[PDB]
Amino acid sequence: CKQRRRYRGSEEECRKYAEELSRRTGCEVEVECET
Repeated sequence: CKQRRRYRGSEEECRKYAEELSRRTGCEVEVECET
């Protein structure tokens, strides 16, 4: 389970979204950061 999402917001918010998702789910998630 290595999935990915495209998220819009601040760089930090994108990084926070990534870390939260990755620790929340026992898997690997990748995020893309748009603004």
